[PDB]
Amino acid sequence: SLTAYQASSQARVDAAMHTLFTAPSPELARLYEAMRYSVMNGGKRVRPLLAYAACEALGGKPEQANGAACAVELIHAYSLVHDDLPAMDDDDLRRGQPTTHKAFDEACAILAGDGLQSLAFSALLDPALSDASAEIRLRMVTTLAQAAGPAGMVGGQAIDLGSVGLKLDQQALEYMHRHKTGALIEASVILGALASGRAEKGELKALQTYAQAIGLAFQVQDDILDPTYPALLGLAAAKEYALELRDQALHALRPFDAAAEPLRELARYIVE
Amino acid sequence: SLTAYQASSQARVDAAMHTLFTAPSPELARLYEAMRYSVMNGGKRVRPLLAYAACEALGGKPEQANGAACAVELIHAYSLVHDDLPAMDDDDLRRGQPTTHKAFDEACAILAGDGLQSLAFSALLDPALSDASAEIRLRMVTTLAQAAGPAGMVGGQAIDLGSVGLKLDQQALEYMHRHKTGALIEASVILGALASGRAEKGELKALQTYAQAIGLAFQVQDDILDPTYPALLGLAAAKEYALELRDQALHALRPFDAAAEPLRELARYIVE
Repeated sequence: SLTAYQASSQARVDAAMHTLFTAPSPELARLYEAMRYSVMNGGKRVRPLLAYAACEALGGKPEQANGAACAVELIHAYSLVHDDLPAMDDDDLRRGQPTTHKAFDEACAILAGDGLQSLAFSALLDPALSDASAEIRLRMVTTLAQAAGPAGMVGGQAIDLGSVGLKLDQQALEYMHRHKTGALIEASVILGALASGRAEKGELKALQTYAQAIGLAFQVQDDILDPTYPALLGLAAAKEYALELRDQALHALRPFDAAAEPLRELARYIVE
Repeated sequence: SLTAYQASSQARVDAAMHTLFTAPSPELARLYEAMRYSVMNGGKRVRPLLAYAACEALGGKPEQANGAACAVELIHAYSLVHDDLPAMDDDDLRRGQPTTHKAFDEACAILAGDGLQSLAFSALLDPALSDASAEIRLRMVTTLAQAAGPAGMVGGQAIDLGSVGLKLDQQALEYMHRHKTGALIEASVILGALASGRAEKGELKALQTYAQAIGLAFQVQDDILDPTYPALLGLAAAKEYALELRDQALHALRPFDAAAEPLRELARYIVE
């Protein structure tokens, strides 16, 4: 069961993010309210969960990864605010409640997303949210900018938009997913690992292998619960593929002890 | 005359940014083209000029500030791409050529701006674009995220939007400008100064005083050439105020030697 670990992760990151959303002046209140609305929506905080779990897998205290956890959630939240816009996916609703541009307006939602990306970087380097060494933290910000930007998440979003009118094979679908969601999932694990201050070369490699497998497993399983994997492979083959990806993620964690159990539970959870 | 220094600054940052805009794959080509279109538009590169000039004022070689210069230009360029959108300012044209959402589409422009912000952070920490120490570079990224985000540039943009229907006095107008454009102008100078590796407490304070004065001077003079400063103060008083702000900027640079001449020339240039 992932229930207890999800609850602890959600509570920890929500409490850490609390301070980030108070406006320094009344003039800025609406902007900060719109950012709060975009993050404090009851979200499951899978990306924070991954950062905390990676940090603990390497012997770190989970709060060591607060900066990592806030950063990846803030990037995730900004991406959704922009994804919802009329020019993008055009959603009036998310999670049954109005999207940010509907509750506020389009301009406010564009700016809320832009400010959330900046806040993600601020959170990464905030001394109240962590304490890693300077060369380690350099790896942190570099990793987040690469994962979030035009060669990672934003790139994936652009590939998705560009895939309208095209007929994608498995390789093309996987490439798009690896960028659109895989990059930030991988950054979540790698940032958490780094936050422990204890992350070696071999451990990080195995955690990368784990992270890429769970990144795809999420997407394959999303399609199963709903170009898709069941269409390209067949439902039976897609179901099989989801289990294979989970097994790949688990196999990557074979070198680790019991402290990596939450990461194992997350992999199992995906296909349950 | 600022002519030679503007030319050298524009050339240096344009050459440094060149590499940042090649897509790692054909699937990402359109996104990278849209980002290139948004930056490589013949821009004057005032923010790069300030970073280079601040770096040289403290004895640094200008290319030491390439990371700073690229970062502030990329943040500036992203802000304009988003400002131009139909939900924001709604401009079909910029500089006489089509805006990014008109040359491409709205979704592509939203993503181009989002990717440019991420690229700004990557450029700051790129080893091919500079070489400062880890505690200095930490000051760099922290500064950029604060200046660009919801308590700086994005905040200013939100205040501007929120000032529709309100009647602003001078204090309110100045507050908005200090955020909307002042924060990034100040970050340009401070980042450049830091890039030298030689920046002391007193020097940075004086450079902050300089940067805030030129930030406002630009706005007051923009209004003169066109809520505005001539409306609030009277044309005569506004003209006077522009000269006062220039004089404040110059006075802040009194401790510095001849190496600060480009910063002095920029202050004089504003009101010429």
